[PDB]
Amino acid sequence: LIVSVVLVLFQVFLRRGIESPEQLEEIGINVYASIPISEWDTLLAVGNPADLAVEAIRGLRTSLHFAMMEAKNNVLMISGASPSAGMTFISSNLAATIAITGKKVLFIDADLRKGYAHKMFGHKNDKGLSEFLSGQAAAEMIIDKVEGGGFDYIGRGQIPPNPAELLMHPRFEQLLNWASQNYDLIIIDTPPILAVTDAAIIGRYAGTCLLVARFEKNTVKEIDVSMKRFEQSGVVVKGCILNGVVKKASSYYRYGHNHYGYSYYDKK
Amino acid sequence: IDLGRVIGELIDHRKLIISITSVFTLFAILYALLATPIYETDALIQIEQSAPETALLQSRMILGKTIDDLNLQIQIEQKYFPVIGRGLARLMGEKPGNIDITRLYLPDSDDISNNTPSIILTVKDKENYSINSDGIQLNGVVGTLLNEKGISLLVNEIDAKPGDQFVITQLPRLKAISDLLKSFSVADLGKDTGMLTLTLTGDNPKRISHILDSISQNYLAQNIARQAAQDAKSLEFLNQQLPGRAVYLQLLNRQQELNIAKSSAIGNVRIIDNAVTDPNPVRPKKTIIIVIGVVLGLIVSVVLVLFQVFLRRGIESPEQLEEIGINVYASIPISEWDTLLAVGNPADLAVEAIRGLRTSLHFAMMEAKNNVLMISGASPSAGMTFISSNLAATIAITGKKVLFIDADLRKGYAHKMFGHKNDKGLSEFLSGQAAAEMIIDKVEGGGFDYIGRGQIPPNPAELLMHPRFEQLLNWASQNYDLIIIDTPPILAVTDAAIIGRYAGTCLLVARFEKNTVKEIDVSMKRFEQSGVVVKGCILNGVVKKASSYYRYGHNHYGYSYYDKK
Amino acid sequence: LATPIYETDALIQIEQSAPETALLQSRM
Ligand SMILES: Nc1ncnc2c1ncn2[C@@H]1O[C@H](COP(=O)(O)OP(=O)(O)O)[C@@H](O)[C@H]1O
Ligand SMILES: Nc1ncnc2c1ncn2[C@@H]1O[C@H](COP(=O)(O)OP(=O)(O)O)[C@@H](O)[C@H]1O
Ligand SMILES: [Mg+2]
Ligand SMILES: [Mg+2]
Repeated sequence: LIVSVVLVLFQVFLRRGIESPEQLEEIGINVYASIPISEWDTLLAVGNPADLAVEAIRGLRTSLHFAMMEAKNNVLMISGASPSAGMTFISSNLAATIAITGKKVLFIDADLRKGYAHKMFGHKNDKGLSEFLSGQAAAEMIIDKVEGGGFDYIGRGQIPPNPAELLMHPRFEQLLNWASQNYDLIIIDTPPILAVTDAAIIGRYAGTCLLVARFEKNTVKEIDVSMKRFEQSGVVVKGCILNGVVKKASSYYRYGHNHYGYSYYDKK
Repeated sequence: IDLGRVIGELIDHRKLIISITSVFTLFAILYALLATPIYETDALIQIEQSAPETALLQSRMILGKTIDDLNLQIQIEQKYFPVIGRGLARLMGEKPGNIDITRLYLPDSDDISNNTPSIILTVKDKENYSINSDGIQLNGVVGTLLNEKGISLLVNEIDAKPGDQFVITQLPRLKAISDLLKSFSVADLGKDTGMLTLTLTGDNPKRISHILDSISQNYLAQNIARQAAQDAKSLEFLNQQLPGRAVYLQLLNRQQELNIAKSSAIGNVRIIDNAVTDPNPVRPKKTIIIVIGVVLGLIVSVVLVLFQVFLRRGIESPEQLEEIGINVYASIPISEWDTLLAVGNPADLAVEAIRGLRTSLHFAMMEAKNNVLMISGASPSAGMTFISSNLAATIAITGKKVLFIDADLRKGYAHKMFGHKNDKGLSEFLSGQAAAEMIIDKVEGGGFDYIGRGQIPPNPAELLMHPRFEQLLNWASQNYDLIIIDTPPILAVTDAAIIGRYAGTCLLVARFEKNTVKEIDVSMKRFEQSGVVVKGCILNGVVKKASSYYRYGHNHYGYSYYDKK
Repeated sequence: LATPIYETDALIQIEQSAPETALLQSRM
């Protein structure tokens, strides 16, 4: 018992990751949603629409409809601090929950380094975003439809040797200006900002930018460093999305709320 | 400081801690294995008191009788040249050679200090041997005694292998007694009983049992004699007093009564147990030695880490610079990979951090007077030339015309890093012996032009004050989209404060652990005092550290993001 | 799994008993 207690006592005093959205909001970071871990190449919003994580993404969809108004354009960039924080999970599922509301959504996989959205949607891998930015593809040949989705998507294409320099091409702003007229919302999936600078280049042409914070993997200072690295490059991050929340009794006692969410269905 | 801080410091210094602890444990293990094992023999003595018998046992009278019986003044030691040769020879399974000497008379130098004469016996075979005291070689054979050169020696039963040497010392009788008395102890074990526990320690397990048996038997023979000594002295004077006749017969009755009393007077000492040696050595205690080696090595590793933590003053995170109000535009990690890093390894983690600086500058260099960017720093070898030359390479691939001016007229080596026609650099232009068109050169694997420093001038700070330098920048500011000027450090020389007058943007490069926060604050205020506004700082040479992750939330190193193929 | 270790005892009547203790534990 005393060994179990000192190990628990160490892990408690040593952990630095986020424990609740309150930690982010103490710094002045708007948390627009807290997405729980979905215990359930599929789209969660399509495979299990009644999932508890999809219900939390719908709450993000309605929170964005109020936050994305008064924006320059209908382009929403979703980035984050660290890789595997849930930027592709959230942006692709957020696009699926906004597509069922009857809106025309375009999901651009601007992760020209490790983007796999084409594998997640079913792909004609040729003529992605890379082939367009390098000039060897037209804007009409790169848009593809998600089968069980409801929104179009642009894959990353072949991994270029200069991903950050391709995104600086004036073609990228031409694609967004063209797509901003044929779609009600453009969601851009990007690499993490503390890894590469691609999101700071893309965030110049996005009217709204949201960061995805992983629940225990990311730190509050890690998300603050990310928001200030965007602002230093002229990108205004609207807020944050806490992802991967798990039910914890420590949050219920430290704060009043564990921020996990309730299940609400008629069991039949 | 808290738990996370100290644990991060222990994780960072884990190599130092492990190395120091392993060195201490290695020394402890080498001592525990190479130290000569010291055994202990014990015997049991019963007293019919025992407090005066203890002081009698440890007396030079009793102990001196043992030295004479066993010839303990003939010290023989196996010859091993190092202080560890004996221990390692025991580990190699080599049985220690022993020679039995029954007669030894050295020439007895008895000089100022060396009261213990010594010789060296080198075994030649099972029968004969050699002797060399001070170079005088003498051949001896087992059996036949040797009386030559004033050296008497009788060696019996050489039990060793040929080639082995032995140091044969003839130590004085008191030194032999003092050595025995030091290892010989007496106890009572009941504090009331007539039981005496005689213990004796030594490196030879068989010898110390023979010595403790001799001490017991000598004290046994001696003790019986002692009680008779009162009646023996009476008997001694009676024999001297043996010469009326009736009294002579009365003396004869006393004559035999003293003979019987002395003979039958054996008492007060019984030896319950004879000396046997405990085969397990009592010293060295290997477990307590190795355990102390671990614990001592850990507390030494901890205090050294505790000192280096409280003594270090360098920058640990960009947060330290931003607490003072210094904008940190990038944190460049150490590139573990005369080459340009942005060209040799474009996918490097440090080049990815410089690209983040390229985009941060595109937003910071707007609203500036001109397109000239000066990059300076506090201390030399902080990364000003590494960052400015690689920043120019990452801005050149974006299709911009970049000019890299190596305005380090003192120790500039950019021409060596780019491939050089070393003639006609910036010095030759400032001194008037070169045109602006003849000094610009193209970086081969680059994409930007560069102006080398040229020949090192005797007046570098006075050349930069020439109006030609502003003419070059005004000319280059029309033919290039960006001019990057590499400069010497400001806390070394004043060249950067002269150049910074004509640069629209100035950035300082801070080395990660080498520079201090006050060192960078002193640099920014030395620029402002000369009319140069430093836009911000670039932290260079960041390394992954767990202490930063616990002290601050972020280690500021950055993530690797590539598809592994 | 540890081997069980038993204990036997006896009672001795002595007509002192401090020198008798060291005599019992002697190698003789
Ligand atoms: N809230 C969540 N619930 C369940 N699975 C998640 C959640 N967030 C992420 N994941 C999963 O963890 C992985 C990481 O998501 P990903 O979009 O690839 O991260 P990022 O783009 O930020 O690097 C994905 O396979 C995703 O399905
Ligand atoms: N972040 C870094 N990663 C790897 N090497 C570096 C880094 N910064 C500097 N160096 C190397 O350390 C040396 C010092 O760089 P340098 O430009 O000569 O310093 P300065 O001009 O400030 O005196 C160079 O050889 C450089 O290649
Ligand atoms: Mg992604
Ligand atoms: Mg330099």
